[PDB]
Amino acid sequence: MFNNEPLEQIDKELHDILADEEKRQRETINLIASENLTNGAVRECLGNRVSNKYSEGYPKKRYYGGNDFIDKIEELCQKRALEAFNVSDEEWGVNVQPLSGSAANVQALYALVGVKGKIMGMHLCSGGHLTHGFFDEKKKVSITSDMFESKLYKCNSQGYVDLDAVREMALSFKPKVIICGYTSYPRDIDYQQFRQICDEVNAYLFADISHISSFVACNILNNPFLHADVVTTTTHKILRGPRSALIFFNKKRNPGIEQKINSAVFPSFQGGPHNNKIAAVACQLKEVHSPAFKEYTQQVLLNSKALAKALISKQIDLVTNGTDNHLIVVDLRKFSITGSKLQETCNAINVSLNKNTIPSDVDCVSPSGVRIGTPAMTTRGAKEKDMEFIADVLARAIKITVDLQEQYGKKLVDFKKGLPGNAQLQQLKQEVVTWAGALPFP
Amino acid sequence: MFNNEPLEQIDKELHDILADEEKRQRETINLIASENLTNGAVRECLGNRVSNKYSEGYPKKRYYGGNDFIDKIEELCQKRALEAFNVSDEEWGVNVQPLSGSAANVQALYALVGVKGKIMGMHLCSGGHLTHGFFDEKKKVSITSDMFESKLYKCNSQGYVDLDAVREMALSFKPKVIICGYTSYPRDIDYQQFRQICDEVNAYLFADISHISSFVACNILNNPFLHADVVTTTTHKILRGPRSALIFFNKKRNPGIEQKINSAVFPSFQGGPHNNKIAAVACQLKEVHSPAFKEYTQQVLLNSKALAKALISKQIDLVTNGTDNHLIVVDLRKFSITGSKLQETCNAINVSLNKNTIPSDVDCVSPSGVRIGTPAMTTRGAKEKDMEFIADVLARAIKITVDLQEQYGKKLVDFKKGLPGNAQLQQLKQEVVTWAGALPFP
Ligand SMILES: Cc1ncc(COP(=O)(O)O)c(CN[C@@H](CO)C(=O)O)c1O
Ligand SMILES: Cc1ncc(COP(=O)(O)O)c(CN[C@@H](CO)C(=O)O)c1O
Ligand SMILES: [Cl-]
Repeated sequence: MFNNEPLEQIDKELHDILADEEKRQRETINLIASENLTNGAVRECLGNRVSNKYSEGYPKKRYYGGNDFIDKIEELCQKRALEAFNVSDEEWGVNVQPLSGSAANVQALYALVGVKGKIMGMHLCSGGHLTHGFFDEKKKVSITSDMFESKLYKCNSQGYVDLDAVREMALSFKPKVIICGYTSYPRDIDYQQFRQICDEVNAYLFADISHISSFVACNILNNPFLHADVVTTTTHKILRGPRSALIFFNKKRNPGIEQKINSAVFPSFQGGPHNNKIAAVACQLKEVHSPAFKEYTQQVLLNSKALAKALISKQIDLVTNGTDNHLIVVDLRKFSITGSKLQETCNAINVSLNKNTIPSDVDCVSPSGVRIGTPAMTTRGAKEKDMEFIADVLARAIKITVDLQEQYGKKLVDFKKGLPGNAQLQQLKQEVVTWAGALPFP
Repeated sequence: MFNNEPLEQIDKELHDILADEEKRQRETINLIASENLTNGAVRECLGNRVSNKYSEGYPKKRYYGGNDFIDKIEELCQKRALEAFNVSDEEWGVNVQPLSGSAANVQALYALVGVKGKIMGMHLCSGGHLTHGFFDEKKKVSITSDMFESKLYKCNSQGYVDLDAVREMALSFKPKVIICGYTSYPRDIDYQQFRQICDEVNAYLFADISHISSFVACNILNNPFLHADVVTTTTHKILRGPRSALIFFNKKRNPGIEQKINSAVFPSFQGGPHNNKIAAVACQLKEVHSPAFKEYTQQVLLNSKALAKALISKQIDLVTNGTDNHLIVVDLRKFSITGSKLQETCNAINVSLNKNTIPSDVDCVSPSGVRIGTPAMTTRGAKEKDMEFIADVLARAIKITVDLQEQYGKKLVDFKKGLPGNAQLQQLKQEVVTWAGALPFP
């Protein structure tokens, strides 16, 4: 007593928009550092009937029965996860049930410190995430600033983690957890140095490696598992999995942490796990362990280095003057334009990027930079030689943005009016669409 | 630069378990009240590339661009949701971004009352949900008892909502929100009477209709939208959508509640939405509005009443002695066996049900009932005539549980040891599999 007909027939309206979205994705240079493209195998898992199943609890400890095949899945996932992050099932556990990055951070932080607990994270404007305790003046923007009491460290005017001010704030504030690993940070992290600070104050060490997860797994960047009490990561970014998150906890360093994490997740915050997510994560983590994926992650870095260099060769300033990873932040002051405008300009030419604040930006109102990343384009088969074109396209957009601001003024509402019809952008869009459209596409 | 080969080829290990799980679902009488089976179109949407997209924010108000086809999807979903629940976009708004029911309740409750705020909900043992403020003595089990201050009302010894005790409690406690709509409640709800109580104390009316959502959409049961400030529902249960949740808010009664709900969701709790969930909800909501779905929901009710009647004709007791909805709770005292045991016995015969407490149960240790529901079986084509067989299978299972408790004792560990190899269970399992395996299966 149901409808069997394909999505096409059952709902042609939705299939219209979905087919369109697919086409935009195919015909875009996607530089959103936090984006990637899933293969059909990860998407078969997301569309699998395994999500019919209520499975509150953990393997071998379910509230409901009929959960044998689900137990095997969740365990296959936890194993594949510990293997991928080169870490022993005797020193480290994983929780695979967090529905997304933000959920996973809220949960882990609660487990460690509880309500009213004291947390420290990098400010959003300096490259930290919302769930690292972000707040405005009096307005507690993130639950992590309201549920916990939080203080935000900044980067120095060069764009690097101000480790000294982290100390000067740590002793001042006496936190129970300090978070590192970031939303927009183009360099590697000194986990060791964060460990030093954390000991001095009896604090937990939280590493959110969501953006750099692959580097950590493939031993290309610093290992946080050597110093961290908890590591969290999303699975949809450089990891190239589904939209989901993982919580890692060092038991061999921390008393009953397995308990605190696993019950923060359920039943403190979540109910039924989404088993299709768990299935999809499992499938990707297998790929993650293959050396073919290490080949991919390397290519992500080589592309990022080549893009940084080529942008610099066109006299474009980069925050920290380069990259250690997948992510670049362009400082635009030199051209007297906002990241706000440049985003709008790149939208018109099917180039996906987003505005990003720079150290000298006081407010978050009109950021002077943009964040770009290479994982999605690397997935589509772009190599170093291809980074010059992307760099050139970006430089053309920067210049156009300069011209269009000279005609229509500084206020963004006005600027946007200059975008449609512009002969140049229409020509630049087609170059993009033609090169982007014909790239490998999972 | 990716692996394109089907899940079958790329990962044979996972495909095995998934095919197994699928076979288990086909060969099971699934009586889990909160479970259903999604059609192929809902699963195509869950497996769609729309989840490659970061879409933090709301339609026309995103942080990143390239979000035009996402915006159309989220709006097509919000529309279809208001339509389905027979409510106008001028009095009521929706948020379609909560990842699951628990997140949705935590989010809605914070939006209304904030940290340290006061909430009333039905106790779990009485039929309430974890996110309705659940706690043990000193042990804040659910975040909803920790980040809020919560007090729990019970049901009377007949199994009904003790509206009088709710008053006795509302005046003593003075909460900012009272929750109704339940995990395990076999009767309709007096929303009007909850409204009256909330007025007397200046509290919000929160209705979680996750279990009965379809009934409310098809004007088959009482309408909470008439009296409630906030209505939450999951989409994976009787609604028969994906694993996701909806938050409804009465703006034409409540100030800037549109803002308060929408920002509790993002950026307080969540980050990027899971657009594939949004897409899948959109698709199911279309189906929900069809009169064919009203037919299905009616059948759910008829089947449920037929099952209750048949159980009673075989001298089996039911809490409240019947049902108004999809859900029955069997009282087992009469037989001196637990729900815990019957669950285990029903597992052995591919009959999915879960244990459930009755009004006279002191603790959660060893509940004296089971909860069953009809949505899943109705989806698989079962009609009123078919309920007799299901009732008969349950009666035979109750009897076997009685015989096995007599042979192996009362402690559950010992009892389970009696299950494997039992000639009767193997015979009864086969009867189940034969009839279950050949039922329509989306
Ligand atoms: C470092 C970090 N950690 C967590 C998250 C949350 O992921 P969700 O699945 O969206 O909850 C993010 C998200 N980052 C976005 C911006 O918010 C991005 O585009 O980088 C993150 O960066
Ligand atoms: C009434 C009600 N509200 C919320 C939830 C939470 O849904 P999740 O999607 O699991 O977060 C439930 C869940 N119900 C389970 C038992 O907890 C069920 O089998 O009934 C719910 O009932
Ligand atoms: Cl999903």
